[PDB]
Amino acid sequence: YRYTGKLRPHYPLMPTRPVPSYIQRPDYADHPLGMSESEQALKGTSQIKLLSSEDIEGMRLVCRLAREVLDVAAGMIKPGVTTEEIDHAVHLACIARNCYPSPLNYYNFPKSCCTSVNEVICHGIPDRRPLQEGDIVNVDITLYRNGYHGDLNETFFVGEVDDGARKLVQTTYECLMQAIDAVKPGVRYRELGNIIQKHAQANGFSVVRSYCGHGIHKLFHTAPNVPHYAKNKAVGVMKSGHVFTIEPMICEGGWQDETWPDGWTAVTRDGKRSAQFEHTLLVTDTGCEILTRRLDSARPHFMS
Ligand SMILES: N[C@@H](c1ccccc1)P(=O)(O)O
Ligand SMILES: [Co+2]
Ligand SMILES: [Co+2]
Repeated sequence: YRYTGKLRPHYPLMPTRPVPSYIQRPDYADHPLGMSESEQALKGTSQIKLLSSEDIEGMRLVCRLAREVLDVAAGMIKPGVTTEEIDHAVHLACIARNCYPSPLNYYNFPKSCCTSVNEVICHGIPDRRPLQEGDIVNVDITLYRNGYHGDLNETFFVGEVDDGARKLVQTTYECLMQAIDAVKPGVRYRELGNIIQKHAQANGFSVVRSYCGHGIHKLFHTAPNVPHYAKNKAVGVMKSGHVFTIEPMICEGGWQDETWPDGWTAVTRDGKRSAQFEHTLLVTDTGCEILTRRLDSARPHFMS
């Protein structure tokens, strides 16, 4: 395999971390190939769930808990720490909150969160590599609690980084937030990409096409599919009681992605850097509720 950048996986991975039996497990957690029966039973479907008042409370709880765990990860970001060490604390943080780390054995994903460095677009696998000063790193957290999934991510700076790094991360965060700002009932899910790409384009960056935002509640990934690029044909119109993520990945170079031999790690084909931010959103009447927002601080971790 020809790597696209300087990054390399650092093996071996430590043995798969166990989740105590008292933690309620999603269906794929015990399927040999990590397949989710309930998600497959809605494959190809474009209809979107309308969340009941108990659904909403369940989503509000699990998303708040997911934010707490990402905050834990944020606190460990410094040169010298390995992505495996991050993952360990995260796994322990989920358990403490009586939640299952949603990525664990999700279609055989071997870890409890995704750690994506530099040219990794998303789905990086936590490994033995020490974070290096100058790196950018995204931690993607998804928790499972009482039948509901909560999903968010932030890109972080590792010590001091360069101007391009600062620009890429700030612009990515802006794309998300401008997208979130347009969310309200009656809006077409396909419009979000127009907004994201418009801002990415104006700053000289491209927008990944192979990965999309998604509905999320009783399923990890479900309807609607939410592309981050312009002129997409996403099916659906926003409604009060809809819950989905927006998670634009933006790149320094071109938009083309490819996957490592591990079957998960998505990297820019040109080896240039990529950044991502993610929130889970609930559409209300006056707009939307950012379920994965910080409660105790105004800004994302990278600008504070
Ligand atoms: N939370 C991410 C994820 C984690 C593990 C497996 C697949 C996607 P995504 O849905 O934000 O891409
Ligand atoms: Co995520
Ligand atoms: Co997601």
